[PDB]
Amino acid sequence: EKVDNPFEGAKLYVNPVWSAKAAAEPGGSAVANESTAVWLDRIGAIEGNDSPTTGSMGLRDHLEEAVRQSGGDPLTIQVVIYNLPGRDCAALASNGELGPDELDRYKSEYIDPIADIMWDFADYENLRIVAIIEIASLPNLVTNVGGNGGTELCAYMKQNGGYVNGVGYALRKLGEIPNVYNYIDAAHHGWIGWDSNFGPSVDIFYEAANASGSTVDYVHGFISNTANYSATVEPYLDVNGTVNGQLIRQSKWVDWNQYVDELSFVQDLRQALIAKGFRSDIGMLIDTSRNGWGGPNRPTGPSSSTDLNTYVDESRIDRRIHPGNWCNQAGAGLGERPTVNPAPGVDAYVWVKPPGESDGASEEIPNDEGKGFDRMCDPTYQGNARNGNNPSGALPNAPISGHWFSAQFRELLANAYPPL
Ligand SMILES: OC[C@H]1O[C@@H](O[C@H]2[C@H](O)[C@@H](O)[C@H](O[C@H]3[C@H](O)[C@@H](O)[C@H](O[C@H]4[C@H](O)[C@@H](O)[C@H](O[C@H]5[C@H](O)[C@@H](O)[C@H](O[C@H]6[C@H](O)[C@@H](O)[C@H](O)O[C@@H]6CO)O[C@@H]5CO)O[C@@H]4CO)O[C@@H]3CO)O[C@@H]2CO)[C@H](O)[C@@H](O)[C@@H]1O
Ligand SMILES: [Ca+2]
Repeated sequence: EKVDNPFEGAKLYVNPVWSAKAAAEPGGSAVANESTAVWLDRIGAIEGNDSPTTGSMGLRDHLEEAVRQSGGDPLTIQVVIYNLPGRDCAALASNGELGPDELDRYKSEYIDPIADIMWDFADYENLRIVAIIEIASLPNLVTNVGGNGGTELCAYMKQNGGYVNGVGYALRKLGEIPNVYNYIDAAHHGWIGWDSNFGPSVDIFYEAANASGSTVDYVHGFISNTANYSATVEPYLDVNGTVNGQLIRQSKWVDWNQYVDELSFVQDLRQALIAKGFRSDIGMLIDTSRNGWGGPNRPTGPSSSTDLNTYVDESRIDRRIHPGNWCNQAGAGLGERPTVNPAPGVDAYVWVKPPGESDGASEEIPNDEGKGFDRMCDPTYQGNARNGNNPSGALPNAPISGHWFSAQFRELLANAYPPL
């Protein structure tokens, strides 16, 4: 009874909190009326906590504003569920208020009140709530547990079932509400694109979808690239292709990844997920908030080099030093504006990470959000195995994750692709 694609035929929510921040920047009015997702990054964000990250609007305030904006016609608001126990286990920049052992509190003081509020809007037949479930959670249990280079926190979250059971609980509690559409976060191609990571991620998604009373029928689809920068399409780069009889996959940038962009990744992922037992009508989302890679530095065509790495590096639109460089990435631009069904199997391009909100602080900044100083957000950091022992690529003088970052907003605006 829920619509196939909740973005289809719908007006899109404009978050007034974000809109005001965008409009206050030089040239920011050009994007101030775009739809961005609303993040519930703390228990306090549910009622409203006047924080730097969520401002003066609680969940009810947003849903009332969504109803108002709808005019009685179909409208879609995106709400990010982002407060797992031991959240962001492979990093420090967005660790949170709930520790690894606090699944019970996640259920009773976070998910339950969110569900209670959303239930109150069930009588608005034209309001559609897209619930984006727990960014950078499940994929960590594949890539940052055991072996070398992972974390003890991620190992513990796998061991104690906190991520798997928390996600399942969110899926059931929110998915049983008639106008709620759940999308599971599915990392990005530069995270789980590799053979070693892809299949096990599909397995962990299926596990979570069946945990805490959930089934795959609570899962409307999946979202990739949330708060990341991976290209939607690399127009001048073929992952299967060859340069001078040599595989593109052998390049330092691709480094044996099965994919070089988000679109091919999600399309294949969709097929794998259906094969595993997810609904055949699932649709994918790609967060295009910061992946346009436009401006003067954007390649205008394929390189003419017959050297592999020169061809790859001159031809790629994603200009990062390494695909593992995730924080406040220098030179990034706004991507495609939110768009319904842009490609086969894709429900929408969306702006989930709100442009201008930081990925993390570039230094130690005292806070009560549970957030630490991650050196991947330090411009001077020389990296680690994982990122290929490379400079971080992070913008300097960055505030705490989710806080307003004027410099980043202005560069994103400048480097928008397609052009504004
Ligand atoms: O403003 C709204 C709210 O924002 C919140 O903050 C956000 C924040 O913006 C966001 O940045 C963040 O999420 C990031 C995580 O913190 C971070 O840990 C994660 O890092 C990933 C990385 O993206 C990925 O590329 C990397 O992939 C690795 C992979 O793990 C590894 O297996 C693979 O290994 C291969 C080798 O590279 C290769 O040599 C060999 O041959 O094969 C190997 C495979 O077998 O390598 C790749 C590449 O290095 O993994 C790391 C994880 O370790 O990235 C996330 C973004 O994608 O946190 C929040 C949500 O995103 C605020 O907190 C809130 O207040 C605001 O409201
Ligand atoms: Ca669908």
